[PDB]
Amino acid sequence: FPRVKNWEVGSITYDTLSAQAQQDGPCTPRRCLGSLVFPAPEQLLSQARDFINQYYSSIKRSGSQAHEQRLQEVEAEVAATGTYQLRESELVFGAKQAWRNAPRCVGRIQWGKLQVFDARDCRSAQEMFTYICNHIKYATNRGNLRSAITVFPQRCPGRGDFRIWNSQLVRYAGYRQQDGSVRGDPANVEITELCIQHGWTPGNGRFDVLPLLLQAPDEPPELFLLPPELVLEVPLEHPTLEWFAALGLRWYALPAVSNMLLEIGGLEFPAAPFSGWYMSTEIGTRNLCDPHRYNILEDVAVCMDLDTRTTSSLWKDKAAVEINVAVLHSYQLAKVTIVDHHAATASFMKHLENEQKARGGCPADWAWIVPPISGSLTPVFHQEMVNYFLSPAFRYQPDPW
Amino acid sequence: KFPRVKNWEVGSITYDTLSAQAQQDGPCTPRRCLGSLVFPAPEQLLSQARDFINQYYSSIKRSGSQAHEQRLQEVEAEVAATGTYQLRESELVFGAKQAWRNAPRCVGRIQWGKLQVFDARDCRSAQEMFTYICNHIKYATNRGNLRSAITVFPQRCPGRGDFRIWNSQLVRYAGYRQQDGSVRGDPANVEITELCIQHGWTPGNGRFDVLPLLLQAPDEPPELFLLPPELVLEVPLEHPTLEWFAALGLRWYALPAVSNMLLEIGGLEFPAAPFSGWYMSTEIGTRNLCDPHRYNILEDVAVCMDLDTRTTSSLWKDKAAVEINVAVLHSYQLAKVTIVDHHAATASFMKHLENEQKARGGCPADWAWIVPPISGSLTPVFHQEMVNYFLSPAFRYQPDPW
Ligand code: HEM
Ligand code: HEM
Ligand SMILES: Cc1cc(N)nc2cc(-c3ccc(OC(C)C)c(CN)c3)ccc12
Ligand SMILES: Cc1cc(N)nc2cc(-c3ccc(OC(C)C)c(CN)c3)ccc12
Ligand SMILES: Cc1cc(N)nc2cc(-c3ccc(OC(C)C)c(CN)c3)ccc12
Ligand SMILES: C[C@H](O)[C@H](O)[C@H]1CNc2nc(N)[nH]c(=O)c2N1
Ligand SMILES: [Cl-]
Ligand SMILES: [Cl-]
Ligand SMILES: [Gd]
Ligand SMILES: [Gd]
Ligand SMILES: [Zn+2]
Repeated sequence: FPRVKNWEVGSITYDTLSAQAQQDGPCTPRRCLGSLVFPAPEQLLSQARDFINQYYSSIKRSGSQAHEQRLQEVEAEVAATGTYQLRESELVFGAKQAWRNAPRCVGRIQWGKLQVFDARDCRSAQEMFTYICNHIKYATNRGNLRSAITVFPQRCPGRGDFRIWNSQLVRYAGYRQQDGSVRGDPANVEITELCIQHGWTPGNGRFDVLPLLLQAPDEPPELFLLPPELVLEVPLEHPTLEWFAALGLRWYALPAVSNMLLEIGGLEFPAAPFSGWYMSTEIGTRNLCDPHRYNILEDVAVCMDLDTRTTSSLWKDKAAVEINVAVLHSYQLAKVTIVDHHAATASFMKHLENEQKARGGCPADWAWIVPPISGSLTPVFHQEMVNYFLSPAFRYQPDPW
Repeated sequence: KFPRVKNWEVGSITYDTLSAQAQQDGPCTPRRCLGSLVFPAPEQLLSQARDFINQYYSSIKRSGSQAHEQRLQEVEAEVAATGTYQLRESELVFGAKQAWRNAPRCVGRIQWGKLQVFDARDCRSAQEMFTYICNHIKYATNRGNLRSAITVFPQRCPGRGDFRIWNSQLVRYAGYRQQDGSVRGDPANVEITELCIQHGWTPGNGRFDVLPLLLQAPDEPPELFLLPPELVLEVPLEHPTLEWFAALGLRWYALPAVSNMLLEIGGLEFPAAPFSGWYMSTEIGTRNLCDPHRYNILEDVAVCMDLDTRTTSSLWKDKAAVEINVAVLHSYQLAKVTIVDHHAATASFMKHLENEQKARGGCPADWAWIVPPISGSLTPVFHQEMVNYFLSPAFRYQPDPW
């Protein structure tokens, strides 16, 4: 039982929940790979028995009652048909628990408040597209953002999968030219290539909202242009640097990830887009300052009249800080839910303590919980953490080409 | 089947084949990662001795030599007669450099080849020990143009106690606990400050009182030694535009000289081998000055900057922290004391990684420690995957002697 210390307060705790991790991670006694970004159907049933067993413990009702009853229904269902279906409340419970188990997610204090949209009755691309549009609309809620997941039909043995091709529902275009240089977001250059290749008309410049590429079983994907009024955007302005607005920067309101596989009780949902709200360093630091994303840091520094000649003026640090001030300020002015990295990390500490009392620990990936700016100014920096895999879980999955 | 490490900023891929040589075992298992933990006979003394000799003779492109095989037989014959063996002077110089080269949390390893190695294996008393240390400090400081050095005191041997330096660094500021339950000076050094006083040191009452050295000879109580004031170079901290900053009375010392780690070379152990380089400015500005459990000046800085303390979303902590680091860099450059900022440091560490991959097929690096504690993703090391493992020779932590 790993002894875990907080070096700011001197507290000690023991992670007993780690003793129930299963699906092996990438590390060995010889070497740690914790910094890596990507590390006979009989086993379907054993994964079902354990998932159901914590469901009934979670509602006290383990032993007696329909706890016993529900074990046979799945026993018999897999025996006849190979797969099984989850009850609606189980699917709600599995969604929340996989969020609760995401080691790299700093917003998990919120894991109990999740709206689950059951789309297992789906059978078309246009049927997915309307389901996605209800998600975005409900989740955006005019800027008072609400966590949401939409779950599409579970993969069946034989016959294909539902699968969104965009990494997120809202992503900006990436265009090349002669120079190999990119106009727009370089992270989304390939998916933009696959959008033109499927009959999309390209666009003006930096911030062209990509059309969705949705793929029902077998028959290939089809474009679906997003309606401009439901893709909510925030134009970036700075509270005191008057010239910042004229840089024409924007970002969208809703981070909505659409390329991960949800696993509950042994079933795989390759299309199950979830969404919440942004922590501001994701926008200001990673999306806009990363050298391989929009890469704006130098431009903001020239406007601030900073000494770009020598690294020891910390012009990069001054300019990054003001970009984040502009992100927070613009989202608030537009009344869109956003959280700063200090508030978010302070809440995650609170979640660590709750999770101690409840389950005896919490899988947490230190490199991803610590913010990408001002790391040691946040309480999670000085907090040792244990990373391991629990189920239910969100998992990465190969892209479909 | 060697780990594939990717650089995400540019798209590089290499495989760490050096990790397959990791002749120790860390705290991670397939079932859980413990990478963020701060703290993770003759037959085997022989196998480590043989491995180090093999290394040394490969580095002088003399592997498999008669001189190589002779040296193996000599060490095997010496652990037979005495249970231990002695390093040659050149093997000791090589081994200290390798230990620096192999330290996974050190971002300054680009410099690993330029290390001045003082052999103090003939040291006999705490008094001589003080003399070797003073000369280490004088050489390393070099009037502000700082040089990398290590002094090696006698190895651990059976039938005699260890040379130990009780202080964690050669230069540290006292920390006096108060009636408020508070601490004047550096809170991290409250323990050593009590130890010094209970071994007969007259305390001060400032926030930057340099602590005496507690120096333990074999089988002796620790002996207290006060450093000549003119040996400890100090940098008063001022800000290039914020003039009230100078009136905080902040200072820091020039020379980071770690003195409580164990140096291990081919199975031999050197529990007293203090080493020193130069500071990266974030160690001073972000950690030593802004950590809540250290000097904790951040709120006081931000209040004076007229920032909005009542809410986190003003990013008052980030802004105050960046100006404290500006003050550190400017103060050290004003005083002509060597210093490196985290952008220069991480850029050169990337060159180190490239140099190391060509030479040994990899490099042990601890991502959570290589990434600076501010502005992480503004540096190239943030986007570089790394593999953490333990190669030997090596610096290791060891328990406090008390
Ligand atoms: C409501 C506020 C939320 C915030 C502030 C938040 C924040 C974050 C952040 C900052 C990351 C790091 C990714 C990166 O920086 O590249 C992350 C990853 C992640 N988040 Fe959250 N998130 C929120 C809601 C949710 C919801 C509703 C879910 C699932 C239903 C979720 C699941 C995940 C997953 C699965 C990952 C990556 C998984 C992993 O690698 O462990 N988050 N989140
Ligand atoms: C010349 C300039 C040097 C710089 C800029 C530098 C930088 C650093 C930094 C920033 C740390 C971590 C501090 C922290 O985490 O708060 C570190 C750790 C360390 N450094 Fe260096 N260092 C230098 C020289 C040296 C030398 C000369 C040696 C030994 C001969 C050395 C050996 C180590 C070791 C053993 C650690 C701890 C590593 C571990 O625990 O795995 N460094 N260094
Ligand atoms: C619900 C949610 C809210 C939020 N506020 N943020 C989120 C960030 C990610 C996420 C996951 C992986 C990932 O990276 C993969 C390429 C490994 C990235 C960007 N790197 C973001 C996923 C979900 C998020
Ligand atoms: C030669 C040198 C130069 C420098 N510029 N910096 C250095 C920092 C450390 C060091 C080592 C460990 C450590 O922490 C514990 C694991 C003991 C800390 C503070 N976190 C600093 C050690 C040596 C350093
Ligand atoms: C998770 C983490 C990352 C990092 N990058 N650094 C860290 C440094 C410390 C830490 C805390 C106290 C401490 O020292 C006590 C003996 C006062 C030392 C060593 N001096 C290190 C603890 C955790 C750290
Ligand atoms: C190499 C390194 O592991 C990689 O760049 C990681 C580091 N930590 C991260 N943390 C978050 N939240 N998001 C990221 O994309 C990354 N990138
Ligand atoms: Cl994003
Ligand atoms: Cl220090
Ligand atoms: Gd101007
Ligand atoms: Gd001024
Ligand atoms: Zn690990």
